[PDB]
Amino acid sequence: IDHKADLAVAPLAITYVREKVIDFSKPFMTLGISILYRKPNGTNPGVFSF
Amino acid sequence: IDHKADLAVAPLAITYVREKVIDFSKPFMTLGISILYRKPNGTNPGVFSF
Ligand SMILES: *[C@@H]1O[C@H](CO)[C@@H](O)[C@H](O)[C@H]1NC(C)=O
Repeated sequence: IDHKADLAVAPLAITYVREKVIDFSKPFMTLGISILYRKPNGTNPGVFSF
Repeated sequence: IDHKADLAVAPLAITYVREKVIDFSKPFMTLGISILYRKPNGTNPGVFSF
């Protein structure tokens, strides 16, 4: 909003409050909230499972 | 570009060449190319099946 620089090449989410005053370019990447989970580790088999 | 119309909400890509002559907005959804294929059915074979 002041003037010490006119570029900021860093992940800076494009949002309404950040768009009211700042001016943004086209998005060069896409984001999104997604879950994370311990994958199925394995069968964990006991040979005496019979 | 003739100004005979105004805001035109419809499918319209944000490609480079189109942006050269007209202005755009921030996209209201994002999409790409994806594989379309038939659901598996399961008319399973002979010998192998048993
Ligand atoms: C399952 O049934 C449909 C309708 O007969 C058929 O088109 C398809 O080939 C069968 N199997 C597969 C590969 O989905």
